[PDB]
Amino acid sequence: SNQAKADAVKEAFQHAWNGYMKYAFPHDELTPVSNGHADSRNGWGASAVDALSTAVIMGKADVVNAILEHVADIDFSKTSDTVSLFETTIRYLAGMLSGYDLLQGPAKNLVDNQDLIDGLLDQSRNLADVLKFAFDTPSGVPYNNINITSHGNDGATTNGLAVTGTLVLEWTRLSDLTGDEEYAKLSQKAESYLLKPQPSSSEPFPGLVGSSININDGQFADSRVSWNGGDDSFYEYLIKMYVYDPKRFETYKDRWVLAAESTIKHLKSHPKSRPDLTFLSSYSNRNYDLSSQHLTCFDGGSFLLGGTVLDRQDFIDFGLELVDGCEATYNSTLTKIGPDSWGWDPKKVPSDQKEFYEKAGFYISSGSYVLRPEVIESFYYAHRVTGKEIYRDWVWNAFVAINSTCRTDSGFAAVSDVNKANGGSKYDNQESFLFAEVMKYSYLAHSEDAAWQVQKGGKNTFVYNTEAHPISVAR
Ligand SMILES: *[C@@H]1O[C@H](CO)[C@@H](O[C@@H]2O[C@H](CO)[C@@H](O[C@@H]3O[C@H](CO[C@H]4O[C@H](CO)[C@@H](O)[C@H](O)[C@@H]4O)[C@@H](O)[C@H](O[C@H]4O[C@H](CO)[C@@H](O)[C@H](O)[C@@H]4O)[C@@H]3O)[C@H](O)[C@H]2NC(C)=O)[C@H](O)[C@H]1NC(C)=O
Ligand SMILES: *[C@@H]1O[C@H](CO)[C@@H](O[C@@H]2O[C@H](CO)[C@@H](O)[C@H](O)[C@H]2NC(C)=O)[C@H](O)[C@H]1NC(C)=O
Ligand SMILES: *[C@@H]1O[C@H](CO)[C@@H](O[C@@H]2O[C@H](CO)[C@@H](O)[C@H](O)[C@H]2NC(C)=O)[C@H](O)[C@H]1NC(C)=O
Ligand SMILES: [Ca+2]
Repeated sequence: SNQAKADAVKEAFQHAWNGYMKYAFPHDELTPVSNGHADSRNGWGASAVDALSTAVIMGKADVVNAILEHVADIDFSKTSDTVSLFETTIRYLAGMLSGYDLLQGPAKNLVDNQDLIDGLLDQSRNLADVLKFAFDTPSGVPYNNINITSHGNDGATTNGLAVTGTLVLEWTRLSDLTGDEEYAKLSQKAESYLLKPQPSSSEPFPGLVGSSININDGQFADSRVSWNGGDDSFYEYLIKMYVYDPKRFETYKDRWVLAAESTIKHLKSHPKSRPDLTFLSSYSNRNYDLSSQHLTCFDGGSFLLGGTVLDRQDFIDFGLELVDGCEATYNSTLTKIGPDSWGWDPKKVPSDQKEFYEKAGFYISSGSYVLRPEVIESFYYAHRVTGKEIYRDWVWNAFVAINSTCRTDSGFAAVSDVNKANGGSKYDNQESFLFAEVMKYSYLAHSEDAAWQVQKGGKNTFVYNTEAHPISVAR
């Protein structure tokens, strides 16, 4: 059973790898409907680098070696497009570092290319060096959109919460591996203004802060609180840094605890028609916005991780409720895949969806699915933490729903409406996180235990970045 399911995930991943190599490699990604290529990530081959940690875990040496040969030829100092510090960090930087830790440890005997392996760190060093000038600002809070050749930017006055708060894991990890503390220092300085929020009006509830920070002085510029896009991974990394080195980041852990508790006390929300369902809402100067995103479903998995590590049954319980809410958005549609955004405000329910809202508990705002993994991710933590089979099965139903709805001759495509036969229409798009996240969590849920699997209590020896790349925990 489980062995056959794991093998079936490997097949789906292999299917996409073949089409990508066939029509697009070395470009960043495959365009799955026209069987062509695109470069949404600066042209360094994002799908190939993102695919590395997953291939190593699945045991596909051919795929690993092809990727290792490709890394050696990349020139991170050249690109014809503007650069996102955040995306470049969570996909490229973390993808090479994870491969190195995986190949230098639990997977040492997978290939003979020690020289190409060593180069994964060398290239990680070079990428950080080309990017670091982004941090050289008054406060230390960076510009997320830079031009790596002129050193110019988009002229922004503020930098977002998530884009500022989701770099410390990979940047600190490079320092611990090279011995050059500059990376750990630059990223931690930017992270500092987020742990000690100012003005106080920008921290409406303990541990929940605004969505923008002035690059000039480090002060927040708004008081909007949320776990949706723009904010999300900031809270995610607070706890994960504690798992990385509980010694050095006990303070991060303390800031996450406050955030978790204020969220249970204020952001928690139950739709009027479906009181047994739970979602998180947004908050702005006393008003609660009752809508969420697929992205936000990463939330249950964070509560479950902080829950088992800190032996807090109340966080584990709250996490499972968020998992149920997200499962609900999935099994309520025709394809069995959930929507990008939705709402549950009794005063705004669309008349055409009246019937649907009444039974499911929500109304759909954007019915597309861009091959995202946030829900499978959290379904994966619930199964690892509780040990219940129901969560493993929910990962399989989702995986199968995607394979039948999104698959094409070359790979998988995003779709326009999860509540229409075949998903409406397919988008000519396949993001690299299809290889990094969708295929890794689906596989890990049915595969054998190992060091890279998420663990209970304080037993974790690896810690996943936001793009599903596992990093060896410090010392
Ligand atoms: C489509 O999507 C829906 C919505 O998510 C799925 O239904 C949910 O399924 C989960 C998983 O079983 C349900 O969670 C479990 O609910 C049990 C019953 O809870 C009711 O009764 C208790 C009485 O004490 C009340 O407290 C509670 O408010 C409810 O009224 C619980 O007993 C379960 O907890 C036990 O197991 C967990 C581990 O899984 C432990 O942590 C607990 O300590 C305890 O041992 C668990 O909470 C959930 O209730 C369902 N939600 C809804 C809204 O129905 C469907 O299954 C899915 N359909 C398909 C096809 O998959
Ligand atoms: C990044 O900055 C460089 C500036 O060095 C921009 O490149 C210049 O673009 C002008 C526009 O025609 C050319 O005439 C120059 O010859 C270019 N200079 C060099 C050395 O290439 C580039 O446009 C910027 N990139 C982006 C995406 O805005
Ligand atoms: C994922 O989709 C693939 C392709 O649609 C499924 O594999 C096909 O299965 C049919 C029988 O149902 C075979 O006749 C084809 O030869 C298979 N295609 C290929 C190229 O392998 C696959 O079963 C689906 N995965 C799961 C777990 O349902
Ligand atoms: Ca993520």
